[PDB]
Amino acid sequence: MLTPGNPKWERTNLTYRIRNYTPQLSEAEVERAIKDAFELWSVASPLIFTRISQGEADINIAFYQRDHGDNSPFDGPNGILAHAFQPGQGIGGDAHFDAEETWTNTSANYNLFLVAAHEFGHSLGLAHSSDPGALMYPNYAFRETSNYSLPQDDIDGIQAIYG
Ligand SMILES: COc1ccc(-c2ccc(S(=O)(=O)N[C@@H](C(C)C)P(=O)(O)O)cc2)cc1
Ligand SMILES: [Ca+2]
Ligand SMILES: [Ca+2]
Ligand SMILES: [Zn+2]
Ligand SMILES: [Zn+2]
Repeated sequence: MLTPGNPKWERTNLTYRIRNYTPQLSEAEVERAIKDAFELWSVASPLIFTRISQGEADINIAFYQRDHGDNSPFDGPNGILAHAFQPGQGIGGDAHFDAEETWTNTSANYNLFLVAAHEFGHSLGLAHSSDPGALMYPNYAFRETSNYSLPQDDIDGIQAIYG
């Protein structure tokens, strides 16, 4: 359940930056979803996420449409919701979300908190899990985001990489 080559961050205090926003949510809701998604991983690892408002962060978050400068283009409504890059410099660790989705912070498709939480797993070096109850399962499926907590399989995965 660990990315090929087992790449990971050489540091536990990582910065992130939301570059732009989606018309589907208020800017604050996006920040809330993002900050909460990072927290999911922080409570199960040594990772500490620090937000910056400008400049390059270790993990840049952005909403893009179709072709957006990195070859893994998005595909319009539905289908690919987002993607991220394994730990590394430059684009490594970055997380891109399809700007053509009906993003939400509720259970309706698609909850940004859950998708971001998922992608950050990749941003941290986690690969997919075959466990349907895992956040890193290959397919999205809303889960009660209320008292939602990182599934044990993902705890195992993140732990296996950073303790
Ligand atoms: C609450 O649990 C989950 C939440 C979101 C996903 C999820 C699954 C697939 C995608 S994807 O948009 O299909 N991207 C995949 C790929 C086509 C680029 P990948 O980034 O997961 O590899 C995004 C989020 C899975 C589980
Ligand atoms: Ca980066
Ligand atoms: Ca899409
Ligand atoms: Zn991209
Ligand atoms: Zn994934």
